[PDB]
Amino acid sequence: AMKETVTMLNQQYVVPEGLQPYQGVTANSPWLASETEKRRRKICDSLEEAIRRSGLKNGMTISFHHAFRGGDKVVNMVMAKLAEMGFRDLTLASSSLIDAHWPLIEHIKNGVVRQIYTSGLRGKLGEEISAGLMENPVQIHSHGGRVKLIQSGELNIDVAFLGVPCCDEFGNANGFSGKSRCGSLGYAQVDAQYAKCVVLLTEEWVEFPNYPASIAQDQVDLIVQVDEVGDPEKITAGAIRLSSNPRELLIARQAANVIEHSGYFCDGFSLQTGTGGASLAVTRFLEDKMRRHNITASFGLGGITGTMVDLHEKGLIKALLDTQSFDGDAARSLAQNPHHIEISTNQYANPASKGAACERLNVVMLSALEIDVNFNVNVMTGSNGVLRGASGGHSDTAAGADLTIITAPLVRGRIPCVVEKVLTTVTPGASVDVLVTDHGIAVNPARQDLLDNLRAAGVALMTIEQLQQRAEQLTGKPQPIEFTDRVVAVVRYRDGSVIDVIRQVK
Amino acid sequence: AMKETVTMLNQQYVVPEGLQPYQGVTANSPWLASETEKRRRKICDSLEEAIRRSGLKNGMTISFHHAFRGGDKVVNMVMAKLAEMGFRDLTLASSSLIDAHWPLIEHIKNGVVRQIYTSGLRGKLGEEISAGLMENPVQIHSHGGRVKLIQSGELNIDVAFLGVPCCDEFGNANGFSGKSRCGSLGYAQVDAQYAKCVVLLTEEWVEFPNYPASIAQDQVDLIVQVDEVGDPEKITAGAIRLSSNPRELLIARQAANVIEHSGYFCDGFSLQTGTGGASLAVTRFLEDKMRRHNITASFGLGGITGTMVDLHEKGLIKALLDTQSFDGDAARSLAQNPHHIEISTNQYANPASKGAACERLNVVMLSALEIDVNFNVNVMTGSNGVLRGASGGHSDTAAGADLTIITAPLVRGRIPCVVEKVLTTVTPGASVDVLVTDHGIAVNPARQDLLDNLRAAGVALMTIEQLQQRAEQLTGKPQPIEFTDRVVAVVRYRDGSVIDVIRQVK
Repeated sequence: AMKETVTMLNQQYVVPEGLQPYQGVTANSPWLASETEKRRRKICDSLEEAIRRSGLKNGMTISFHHAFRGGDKVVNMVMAKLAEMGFRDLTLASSSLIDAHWPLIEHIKNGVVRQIYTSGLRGKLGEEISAGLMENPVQIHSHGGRVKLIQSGELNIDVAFLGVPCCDEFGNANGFSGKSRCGSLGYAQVDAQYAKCVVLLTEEWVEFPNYPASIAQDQVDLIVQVDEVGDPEKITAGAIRLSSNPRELLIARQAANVIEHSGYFCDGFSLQTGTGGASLAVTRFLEDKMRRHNITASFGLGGITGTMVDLHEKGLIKALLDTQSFDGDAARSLAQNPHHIEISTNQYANPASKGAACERLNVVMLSALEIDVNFNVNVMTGSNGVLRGASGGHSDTAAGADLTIITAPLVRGRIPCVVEKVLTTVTPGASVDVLVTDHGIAVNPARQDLLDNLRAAGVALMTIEQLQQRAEQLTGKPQPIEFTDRVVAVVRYRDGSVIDVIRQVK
Repeated sequence: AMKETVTMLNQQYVVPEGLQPYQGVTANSPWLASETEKRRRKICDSLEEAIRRSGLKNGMTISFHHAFRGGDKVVNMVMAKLAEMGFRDLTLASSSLIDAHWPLIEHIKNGVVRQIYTSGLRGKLGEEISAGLMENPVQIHSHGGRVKLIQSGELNIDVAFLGVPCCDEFGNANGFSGKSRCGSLGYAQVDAQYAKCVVLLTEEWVEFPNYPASIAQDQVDLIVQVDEVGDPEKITAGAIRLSSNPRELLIARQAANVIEHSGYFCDGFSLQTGTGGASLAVTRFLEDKMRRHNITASFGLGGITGTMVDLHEKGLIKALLDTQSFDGDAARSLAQNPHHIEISTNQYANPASKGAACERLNVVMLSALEIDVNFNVNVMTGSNGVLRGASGGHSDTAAGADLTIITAPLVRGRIPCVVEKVLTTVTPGASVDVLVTDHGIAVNPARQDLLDNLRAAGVALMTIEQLQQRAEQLTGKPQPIEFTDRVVAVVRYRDGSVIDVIRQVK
């Protein structure tokens, strides 16, 4: 009907290339021909069907998110199927690997996976990577560094496998209903937007439209119902209380004093606190100083904890921003409280982001496995050189925040935390402002402002060299670990550049 | 420092290409060198500054959204500035043009704009285009058609000029505070995701973080404060009450009976009603029918009006999905009601969307300038053939819905609505199911299911030929109008194909 007039348009007018004439309502939308198909096209009756429909092939990149924490079931469940279907040479871009992912070892041995990109490696899998399980070095990235690698085209995800506790038929999902109610799906939101194919694995179906749509319908290709995506009763349990380890309460009291006299403890300040140890417990002492002064916080950032929810509920922190809820109290507050807000990892920590909330932070509390006399921080490798930790958002929040505090005891048993040179640099010292330990406080000399402020308030300080010599005094000189020349992991700084390598341990 | 070892990685291992060694925390994030800048980098002190920083050149594509309706001030405001700065050959990709955009005529003559992409063209600007104002034919797209054009890469927005009533310094904007509280920002959300550079023109600053973030901080490059983006008094005004016209009420009653007996009027049906006339007033007779049966709808869709809001608060509609609020009542409901949900156009009507909600519609009420005996529908050109109309989501909801109902009086003064052949096909007859007029109902003969159901329920019917002849009896035979051979606009069907052209009127 229209064939001749399109020809003419192309010949006589300035028009867009490739104009074709109309040929029916369903020509490019065949599912519209059927009123069941257009509603139900995404449903998959089995995980195996999802994988076939997903178009996955040998050599491709696949992904997962880690909000199910230690009780994740999705990585292993999907890996097993891909192994049974005979997939080879895959790239595995889980945002993080926990020790319940030890079954990956056999998959790597059988050639199912040839490349790993991750922000965490622990348990038996870290041990095996350090012994030399793979020819290809693991690429280790910060949480925000992951997003940047994806956007840059280096890490291209072909199929995302995203576990969710509830979903509708169209793919609107969240973490507030179902069994494994994890809360924030902020890690999943990155894959939801950039993966070529997004497969949701849901525990429960929900009436369209599902609200909130943490993951939305226009992001989702395939959906399958499974039994469990995490550990329902562990994931929904409430916050564990602050530690009663008096050495950590000492560290946290000290760190609250640093904040108080830092120059940043004013009305409207923003903070990120940690999930355990002193870096969590600091909140107890801050709450007191905030009530003492007549001040409140503009926002709390991170993976939110119940203790931080608690301060929001008393009016002390005006809003919470949540890329991952760390307990079921946080998760339930994200669902119920309107200023407890879910954000993606792009809005959190990406150095290439147009808007990363971490760059608006006044204070962050970070931990450390080791810190050296250059204030360089190790969070990846144990004292024996073996991969045991997570790069995570450590270097992202440190870079972004105005004031970055490392809380670590001087010594852990026979192992010193302050050392001459850390085994692996994850977070550069140029990013670390204060070290707070149980044997004193050391300020980075690059921060003359802080030195002055803390000196003038009568906070007793030391040099990091003094803290180091004291650590060596209490633990002796530690004999170095036996490495081979073999590179086992590449530590990519958040901007994508390389900051260190991890070698194989004899 | 690391240069030596990265070399050794490139040569001895299988690693990603182009690995560079770490060189500082702010190497690729210079704004981090200033604690004030990492919060404020995006703020512009004027519109000129925002246009400078945006990197806009001649021959580039710019965009605007149309949520401020007839009261829009952004297009004129920005256009004035661009012309005053000497920009040439721009592509204008506003989602719809209203009659207050007549200042665009001078800009086109002076060559500020050389190409238009739009869904609507009305008022003086439509008249001038039809008279042959421009060498290049305007591209007319549906609401979802636009998204697909942007996704296909045919329409590439270089800079998006997005008016908002309020936002924080980081770019989190919504339509619920400030003055021009338009409500849903569904159309802007597509520009926000897809434009190379996104400029927000806000009228009010709010404290970080603005919740909800209809436009999110990781989508915004630049922000400037302006006096007004819309017409505050009119934008925020409540819903205009239903028709008092008994003709329209007659059409509404009959459309409600067609729906009742179609086979689609079941518990949990979805619907989209209109913004006026019978297509609005149908709700009034649907409500009583719904209450009569124990029926409630699963969701309403569209640009929501307050009458739809009202049925939701009554619990007769369980969810509302809102790509554009039409009254200040809908706007205010979007803000306060958790299940009055804001969605984007991609979620609404993109044919190439992974999940477009109009595709889950049982029933859609639409309207018509004309409709012919093939049920093809014209909503772009008036009876004199002049551009005075809008494509909109007309062809989108029609194509996705199970049942599409057109409501129009048989005759408008001297002008028949039912004709042999429409001047312009916008929506194809194959997606048009039923026509309801003040002279009777006619069902597309392609819908044998509909015919059987409406007959069995004793609904009196007519052929569309019976109505066409009756309208020709009431209006005489019309003087076929003097088009020239010049093509003035191209009608793009939602899939990007060309369904019709519009010729210059003599």
